[PDB]
Amino acid sequence: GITGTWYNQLGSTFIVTAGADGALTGTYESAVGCAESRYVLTGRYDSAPATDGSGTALGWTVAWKNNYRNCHSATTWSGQYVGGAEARINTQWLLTSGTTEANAWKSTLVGHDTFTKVKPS
Amino acid sequence: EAGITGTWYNQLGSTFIVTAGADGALTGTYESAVGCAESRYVLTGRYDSAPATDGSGTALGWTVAWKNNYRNCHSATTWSGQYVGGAEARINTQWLLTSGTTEANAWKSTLVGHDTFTKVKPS
Amino acid sequence: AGITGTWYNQLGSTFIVTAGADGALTGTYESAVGCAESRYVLTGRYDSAPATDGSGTALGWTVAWKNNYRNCHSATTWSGQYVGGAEARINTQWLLTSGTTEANAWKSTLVGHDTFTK
Amino acid sequence: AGITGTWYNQLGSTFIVTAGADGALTGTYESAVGCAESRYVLTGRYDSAPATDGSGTALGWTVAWKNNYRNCHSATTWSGQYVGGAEARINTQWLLTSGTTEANAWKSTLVGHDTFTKVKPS
Ligand SMILES: O=C(O)CCCC[C@@H]1SC[C@@H]2NC(=O)N[C@@H]21
Ligand SMILES: O=C(O)CCCC[C@@H]1SC[C@@H]2NC(=O)N[C@@H]21
Ligand SMILES: O=C(O)CCCC[C@@H]1SC[C@@H]2NC(=O)N[C@@H]21
Ligand SMILES: O=C(O)CCCC[C@@H]1SC[C@@H]2NC(=O)N[C@@H]21
Repeated sequence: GITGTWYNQLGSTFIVTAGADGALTGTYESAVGCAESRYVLTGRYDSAPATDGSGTALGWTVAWKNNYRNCHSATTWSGQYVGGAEARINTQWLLTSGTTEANAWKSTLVGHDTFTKVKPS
Repeated sequence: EAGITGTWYNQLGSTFIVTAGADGALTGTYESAVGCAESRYVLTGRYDSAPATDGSGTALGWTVAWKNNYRNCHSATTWSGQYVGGAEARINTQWLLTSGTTEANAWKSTLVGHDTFTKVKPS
Repeated sequence: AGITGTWYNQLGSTFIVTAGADGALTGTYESAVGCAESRYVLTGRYDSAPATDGSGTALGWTVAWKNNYRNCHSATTWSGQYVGGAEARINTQWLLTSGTTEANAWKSTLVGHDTFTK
Repeated sequence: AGITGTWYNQLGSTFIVTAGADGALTGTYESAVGCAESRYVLTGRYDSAPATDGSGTALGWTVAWKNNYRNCHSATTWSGQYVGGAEARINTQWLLTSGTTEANAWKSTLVGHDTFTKVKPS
């Protein structure tokens, strides 16, 4: 149930296909930051999750370069898909910017995004 | 020789074998020296294929879902960081390891850490 | 009067805090989850002269998970910001470090996020 | 406990701490980087009765980045463990939250890792 169009609390759009091989492929469009238009994503998910009520572990990466704007940064989301009547993907993320060695201590932002198939309002 | 493409090792002795594609793709295998993992796991990721021209590192990230034919750990790790070139080439990362959990156990689903990768084989 | 009070998070944990004029946070934490049993000492710091443009007040605190009931050999730090008003919130991210052997240090630290309501 | 003293991280920042009998950490922090200027107050907690199986001692502390010289409208928390041995170490991960508007809250928090030893930089 991972395949589809997802939205987070910021109103960003996460369009993803979950392949039989455990691959995630798609596009991400951020409502915030330096990003402009859709960016390529790739990731992985557990294609045979536990059947004890546990969620399905997954992660994906966006490098923030496309033909519109290169932000010289990359975000990875790590989380789990939680199935049901109102499906959710709950994630934590790390956004690393390319920095000088002197500035490496401030290279990485951390946050958390929750994704639903309904766009928040 | 120089570049992201190659075989990398972290401080734990894990092996990260990666090819950096022309269009920003990272593809390869990861073998962890620690945890539930056994043998090689598929990785995919992305990197900035046109980094800044001011001495900055190259932003990148990748994911391993910890399922292969040896063991399924029902977990996934993402590494986010940057590649630093030169004579002491590094990939410096922070990571998030999320385990599949029940909703009641979700608060303790995610480990955080940091891995530094070098092309030098451990001694 | 804003930060000072009793707060609950999404897990149902209880956060009792006094924000002093000197920038100090002092109080007790009781977790709804995990190894912890009963109230634990907290101490922390907050920006005692924040911006008023809609910007939150930066803060953080620590609990070492040792009391007379259970010693969990762990500590959590919460880092975040207080947002004032009738629906006041403390929005945090946290790091929970367990005492580990050097071999297990790679899996010493859990990360998460807690939102507190007054 | 071995925690009490002056510690230095990989950035050259100075961490002057006292570990009290009641589990308290008190002292000052001076960052070599960022908006911070001069010494800032810290407070924290540590496990005053750790395991005896070779495990580290869990601890954490907070600095709010306000002093008489500069207020950065930010706060860092370090969470980690003290590791005894030939060269003692405090290994930490940290979260640095800046006061932001609601619309900017997604980019409020930096994450990193600091390792402290008692070796003064030369
Ligand atoms: O500003 C940049 O460097 C690129 C855009 C980053 C947007 C971040 S990624 C994590 C968070 N979740 C979102 O949907 N957007 C922000
Ligand atoms: O135990 C698991 O759930 C799977 C193996 C996790 C290994 C982690 S990933 C982050 C860290 N870096 C490594 O090289 N290994 C550990
Ligand atoms: O299990 C332990 O080691 C001690 C209790 C940890 C409880 C954690 S702290 C962060 C999160 N927020 C809570 O209110 N409880 C959990
Ligand atoms: O820039 C600020 O907002 C205040 C100074 C932050 C300095 C950070 S705290 C984490 C890291 N470790 C250090 O010693 N300095 C930086």
